Amino acid sequence: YNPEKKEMIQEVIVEEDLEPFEASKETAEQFKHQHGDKVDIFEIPETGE
Amino acid sequence: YNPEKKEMIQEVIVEEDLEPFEASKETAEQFKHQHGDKVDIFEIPETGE
Repeated sequence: YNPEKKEMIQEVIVEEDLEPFEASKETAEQFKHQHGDKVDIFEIPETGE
Repeated sequence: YNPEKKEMIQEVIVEEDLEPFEASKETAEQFKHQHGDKVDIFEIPETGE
């Protein structure tokens, strides 16, 4: 606890526009009910991971 | 029939490399059994056409 650094909740700075955003293979299990149906799926195996 | 231009069967010249290649919506019907299973499918509707 450092009273000169009380921690809180915020957001950060921006980029040049080219971005869809992925995930990895670890905590899919509790953490899966935020977004909604917002994908550009391809269920045909041409990809791999 | 122009005997100075007898027609035959050949191929053409090349480009810089960025190319997968699509199709349209017209003669899918007789013409569908050349290639094989060579796609990077996405059966999830995120695309549209």
